[PDB]
Amino acid sequence: RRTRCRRCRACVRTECGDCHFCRDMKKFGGPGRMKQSCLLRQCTAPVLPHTAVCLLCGEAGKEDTVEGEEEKFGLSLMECTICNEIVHPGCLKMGKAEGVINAEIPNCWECPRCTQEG
DNA sequence: GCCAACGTTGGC
DNA sequence: GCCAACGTTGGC
Ligand SMILES: [Zn+2]
Ligand SMILES: [Zn+2]
Ligand SMILES: [Zn+2]
Ligand SMILES: [Zn+2]
Repeated sequence: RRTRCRRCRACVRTECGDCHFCRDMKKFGGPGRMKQSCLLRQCTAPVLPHTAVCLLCGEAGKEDTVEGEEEKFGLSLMECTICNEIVHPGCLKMGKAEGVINAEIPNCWECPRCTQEG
């Protein structure tokens, strides 16, 4: 389950109080049953939750411990759009096999195992 | 514990 | 085929 980034112009904009979802909020005098965010606050690049860890080694992102961009990528968590697996690419045992990175979402790709199947 | 809100589905 | 409603997760 992804969480809003809290840093995009969408995230930092206040609730309009006039859209369909704001109108449902108790704070704006609604029943509070829809439980959805303001329609003007839809995060552009949602992030993995703080507690996300690699399926294989059980650790979180360690990309700050490495300098090079390839090394950093391998120590970062990547979530597969297809199999939903969150893993460090360096924790995978597929040599040359490359996935397909999604640039619209952070830590998002179609993993090397799925691209090969597909 | 409070509260915001993601992802999915049955009922229309 | 849509969407209100809900269970339940995530940040604080
Ligand atoms: Zn709104
Ligand atoms: Zn955002
Ligand atoms: Zn790992
Ligand atoms: Zn996959």
